[PDB]
Amino acid sequence: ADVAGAVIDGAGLGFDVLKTVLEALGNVKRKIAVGIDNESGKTWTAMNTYFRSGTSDIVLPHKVAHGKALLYNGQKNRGPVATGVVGVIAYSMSDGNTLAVLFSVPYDYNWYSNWWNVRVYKGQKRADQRMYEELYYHRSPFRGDNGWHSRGLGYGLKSRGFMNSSGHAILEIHVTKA
Amino acid sequence: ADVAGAVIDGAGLGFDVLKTVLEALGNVKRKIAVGIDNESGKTWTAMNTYFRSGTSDIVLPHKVAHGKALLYNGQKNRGPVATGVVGVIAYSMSDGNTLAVLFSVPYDYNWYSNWWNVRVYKGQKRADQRMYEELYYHRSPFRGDNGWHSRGLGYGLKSRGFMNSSGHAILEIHVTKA
Amino acid sequence: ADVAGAVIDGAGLGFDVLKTVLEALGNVKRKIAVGIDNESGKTWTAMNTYFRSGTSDIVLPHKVAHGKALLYNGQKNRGPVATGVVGVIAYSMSDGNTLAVLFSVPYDYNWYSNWWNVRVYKGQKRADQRMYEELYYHRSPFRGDNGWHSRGLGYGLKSRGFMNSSGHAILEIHVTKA
Amino acid sequence: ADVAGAVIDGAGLGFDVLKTVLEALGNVKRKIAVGIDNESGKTWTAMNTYFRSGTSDIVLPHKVAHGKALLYNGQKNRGPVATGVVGVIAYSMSDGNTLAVLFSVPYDYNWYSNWWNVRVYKGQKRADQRMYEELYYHRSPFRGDNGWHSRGLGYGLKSRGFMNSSGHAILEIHVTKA
Amino acid sequence: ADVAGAVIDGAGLGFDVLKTVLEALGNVKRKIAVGIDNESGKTWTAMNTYFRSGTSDIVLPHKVAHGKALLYNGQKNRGPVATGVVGVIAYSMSDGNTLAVLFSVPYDYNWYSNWWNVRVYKGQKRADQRMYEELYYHRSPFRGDNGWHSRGLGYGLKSRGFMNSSGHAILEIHVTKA
Amino acid sequence: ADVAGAVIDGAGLGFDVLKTVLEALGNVKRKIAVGIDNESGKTWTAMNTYFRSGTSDIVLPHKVAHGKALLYNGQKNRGPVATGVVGVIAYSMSDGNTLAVLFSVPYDYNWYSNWWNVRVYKGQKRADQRMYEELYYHRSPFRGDNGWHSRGLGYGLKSRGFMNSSGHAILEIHVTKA
Amino acid sequence: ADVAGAVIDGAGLGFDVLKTVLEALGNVKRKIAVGIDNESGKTWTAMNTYFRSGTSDIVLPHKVAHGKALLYNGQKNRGPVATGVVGVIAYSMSDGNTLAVLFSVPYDYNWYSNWWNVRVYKGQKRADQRMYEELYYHRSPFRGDNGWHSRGLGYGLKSRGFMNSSGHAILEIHVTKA
Amino acid sequence: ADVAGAVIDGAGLGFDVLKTVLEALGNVKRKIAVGIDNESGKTWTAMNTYFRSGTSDIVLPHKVAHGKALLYNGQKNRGPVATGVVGVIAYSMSDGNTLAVLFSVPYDYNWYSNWWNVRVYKGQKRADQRMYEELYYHRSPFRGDNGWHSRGLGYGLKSRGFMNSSGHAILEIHVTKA
Repeated sequence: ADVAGAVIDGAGLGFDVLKTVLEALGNVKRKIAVGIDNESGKTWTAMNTYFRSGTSDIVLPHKVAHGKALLYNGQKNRGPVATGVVGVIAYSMSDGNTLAVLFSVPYDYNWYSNWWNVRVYKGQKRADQRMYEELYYHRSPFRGDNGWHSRGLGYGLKSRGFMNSSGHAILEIHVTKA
Repeated sequence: ADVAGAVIDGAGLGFDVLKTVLEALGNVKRKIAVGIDNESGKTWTAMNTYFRSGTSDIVLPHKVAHGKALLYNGQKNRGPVATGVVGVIAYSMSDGNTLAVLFSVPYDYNWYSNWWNVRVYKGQKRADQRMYEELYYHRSPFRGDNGWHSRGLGYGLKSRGFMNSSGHAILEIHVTKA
Repeated sequence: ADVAGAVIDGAGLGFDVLKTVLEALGNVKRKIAVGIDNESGKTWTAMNTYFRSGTSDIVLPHKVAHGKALLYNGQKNRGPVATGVVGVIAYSMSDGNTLAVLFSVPYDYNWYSNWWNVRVYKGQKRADQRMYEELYYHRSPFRGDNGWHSRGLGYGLKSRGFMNSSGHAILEIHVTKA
Repeated sequence: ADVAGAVIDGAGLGFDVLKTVLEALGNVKRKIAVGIDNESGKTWTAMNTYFRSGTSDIVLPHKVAHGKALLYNGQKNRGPVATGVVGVIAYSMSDGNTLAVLFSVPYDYNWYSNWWNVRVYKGQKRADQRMYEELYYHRSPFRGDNGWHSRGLGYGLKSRGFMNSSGHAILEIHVTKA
Repeated sequence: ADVAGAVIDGAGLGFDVLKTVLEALGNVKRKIAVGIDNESGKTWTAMNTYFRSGTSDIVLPHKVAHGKALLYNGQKNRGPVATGVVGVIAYSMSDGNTLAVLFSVPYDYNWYSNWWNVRVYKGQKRADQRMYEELYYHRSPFRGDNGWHSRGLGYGLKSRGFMNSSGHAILEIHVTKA
Repeated sequence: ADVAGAVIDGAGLGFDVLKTVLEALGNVKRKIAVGIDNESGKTWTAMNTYFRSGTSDIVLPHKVAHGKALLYNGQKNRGPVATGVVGVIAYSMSDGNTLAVLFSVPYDYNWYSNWWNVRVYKGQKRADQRMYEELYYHRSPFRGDNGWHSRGLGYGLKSRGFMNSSGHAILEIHVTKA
Repeated sequence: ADVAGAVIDGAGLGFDVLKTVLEALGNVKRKIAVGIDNESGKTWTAMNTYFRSGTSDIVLPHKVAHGKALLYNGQKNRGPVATGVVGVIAYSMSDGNTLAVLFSVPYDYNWYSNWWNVRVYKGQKRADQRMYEELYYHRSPFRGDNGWHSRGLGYGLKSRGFMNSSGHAILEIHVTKA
Repeated sequence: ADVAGAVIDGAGLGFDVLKTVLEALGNVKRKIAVGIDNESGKTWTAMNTYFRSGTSDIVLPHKVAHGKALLYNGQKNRGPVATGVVGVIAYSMSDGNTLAVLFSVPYDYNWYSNWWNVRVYKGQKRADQRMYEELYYHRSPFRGDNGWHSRGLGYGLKSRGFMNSSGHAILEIHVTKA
């Protein structure tokens, strides 16, 4: 019929529009490269990385000795999903405390920005949703604003970090004795 | 006729939709890379790898001496099938016991997660569906949550492992004397 | 006419469907890589490879001395045919007996699996359909199940082999003195 | 209907036009490469880079010693947005003052040109919107007109710089003792 | 008209079908690689290669000394023709006799197989249709069945050859003193 | 409607024509490579390059010592604009005078040709529109006619240059003591 | 109109058919590679190559000394023309005579074959149409039949040559003292 | 309307035909490579190259010393124009005379052939249209007929040259003392 033919043409147009929209959604790239230098005078032992958003394809390096650096990366989930890569990295230190690092590379830059944070926790604490919420909402995170930021960590330690503002994020932190 | 022409147009649209759906289903990647370090003090002899889901394209290495590592990988079946790569690797140890390792990289992440497990069985036991069910449902598997996990294996052995959370899974285990 | 135009549209749709189906049938890959180690203490002289299904593009190596290995491969027939690569390799040994090796990589995995077998025949026997049927139906073949299998061959010889379960099959056999 | 078919055809034409327009808007390239030579006799420590428009994918180098150079680059935001890369780089100098550098590579060359500026601020001042507005509107910026420009900076320093006029901008500055 | 439009549509469909058929016919590959080892104790001088089907792109090597090998190849005619590569290679030997070698790689494997033959002719005889017919129909050719075959040639010589069964044919012969 | 359908077909045809025309306009290449040898006995210091048409992607080299050469290039603006690359290069000399070099590579060769000129100005004069007009209209420029041209520059200097006639222009000038 | 629309559809179909036919005609390859060894004891000086059909892209080597070889090639005319590469090569010898070599690689193998000829002419004679006709029709040319042919040339010289039968022709000739 | 729809279809067909015709016209290649060996005993200084048709992308080398060679090339104008590359190269010699070389590689081989000429002019004469007309119409040019040609130049010089007959023309000349 003429009605049926119009329906098929409309459905074909909708199919092409849907394919284009899904391809566009799936081509957004959000990834994070993390580099942390250990000058704290103690060895770091990896515990876990809690991903609020996104995932990683590699192993979190088990040991970071003093004078060495941590290399890690992650990215958003494969496919046409509108989420970024957000998470916290937790490392156990020889003193018995935990070094926690937040990163946040959002999908939607109309509402969100890049954020990062560094904090030392007393005792051995694995990264989870509660730790991420603390570091993102209550512990004064740093904006990924192409700037350098310094802050004392307590426990005779201090941090100095940098994060850019684009969706190809890179986070670089130096942990040194205060 | 006009009815016949509409039928042919609808069939053509359905053909295009089916081709796109099959291509999307067949482009999902689920693979596992396994690396196990042998520091147990004994030689491991391969028995078999039971695949609940998926397959492998390579040989399970026959021997893993003390101080050496096991390299192995697998992936989901070729084609537009909605299954992952799930299985158990069994190795015979010089003491007469079996080292069994579980991996699970599901196709559908709406309902499933990455899981892994390590266990030592008394005697020589080949990997099968029963062993997989034990390791996956009853022996407290570890989640592939980008975290490090440790557990005593018995028989004077202990394990320490890591697995990420993405569909390009990597599993790394260290078996050492306890 | 309107009837004639509908016929031409239907024939064009059928032509596209046929092209897609033939391309899909022709893209299925079934191949076998065979590696056999000779530690039997005697020299192997190639007789023939009987292909129940499929073919090979290379020469069957004429001699395999003790301490050396056989490299051979085959694959299914070119084109959109729904057959695999199935055959038996026969080598003459210095004692006057025949070493026969079965491989089977089927096209349809809904009904068939990978199979392999190793057997020593008295006298010089070339691989044919009867030998293939013996090795596949009556001599207890091993499943290509990503596992290691051992069996005494008689005549002071033993075999140990491995075959994976995918359509990119690899078969590895070690023939040693018992 | 005939009205409905016309609507679907018009919508398809509009869809093609929209795709072409978005692809054209997204193919415009605006990037800046900055190189600043330090011959001032003092060490420069990076503070931040404020981006009025655009972003960067790399780290602002933390230190620039005397006799060394600064390498930095940026570009406009990914996607079909009609903005360029505009910003200010601020470095802290050993005397306690700030070296501020402006770059401006606009999207729309019908109305804007390439601009740059160099200025020394008393005290440690991070780059922000106010600093950018000062350098761009009130401190006599130099045009990116493929010409060399020199100006005394005060504090016993002078600058000499060059910037081309295209959308693949390169800015080169030499800061020397006056 | 409506009749004329239907004719043009049918002709276009037939044109597409014809292009697909010709492309399929022209993508069939039939080639032969010949290697003959000379251990006869005499020098071979090339006479000619008669091609019943197909052709060659290279020169038939003029001399093959004792302890050396002959390299030669051929293939079916370019274009969408349904013929293979079939022919006879004739070499003159130092004793005044002719070494004749048959190869046959058919286009249609529904009806034909790979065949080869080796024979020594008294006197100097150039390869022609009669020689090909003798070798193919009356001199008991060997099947290209992935097997090794041996036969005494007379004149104190013997041959041992191998040919696979696929359209990428390879023929390997060793001519030695009997 | 039938009128509305015709309008949409006409608009689609016009869209395709516009895309082809814009692509053709944007594929015209006009670029200039400038090489000037300094044998004048004095050092050249770059002032600026005034572009009447086109732009450059590189830095104008700040110094050209005696016995060295100047490498510079430019090209027309990116996109489907119908303009070439036309400009004047000005260098300050050690004697206090200015060496000015004109190049002109037009977009439209139906009306314009390649032109170049070399002149020495008294005092330090930056290249601008007035200098370009002098060199192009009033100072007898040389045609880019694949020929060599010589002219005394005054101030004890002479020039010898060459320019080809194509849209991939190259200008080579030697400035020597007269 | 309906008549006018049918005419436009027919013209479009004819346009596609013409494009396919021209592309097919232009994809036929006919080329010749000539190699001639000079063992005549005298130096060869090139005169010319007369092309009855086709052309060459290279220089005919001016000198061929004794103990050296001639490398030359040609091919059919570019474009969809149905002609091959046919010609005669003429070289002047130190004795005052001309060495003439014919080659013929036709476009249409339904009616023509590959032919070649070698002849020595008294005096210095340049290759032309008459010489080509002599060598092709009256001087008993050799068929390019994948065979070796020998013939005395007179003047204390003899020739031995080979030519294959395909459209990628190669001609190899050895001119030696008789 | 039906008339308007037919007009739009005819215009679209004409657009496709025009695009194909322009692409075909623009794919014709006509280029010349010139190599002249200087054994005249004097230095050659480049004057210019007058292009009757076509252009060059490189510099005419300023000096050619005795015992050296001239490398030069040219080609037809970019775009779908039906012209070749035709011109004259003029070099000033140490004796005060001019060496003039003609090349002509036409676009239309239905009516024109490759031509070349070499001549020595008394005094210093730049190549122009009159010189080209002399060399092409009145000074007996040589055909680019894949042959070697020699001619005394006067002034104690002689020339020997070669030019092929295809659109990828190469001209090689040797100028030696007579």
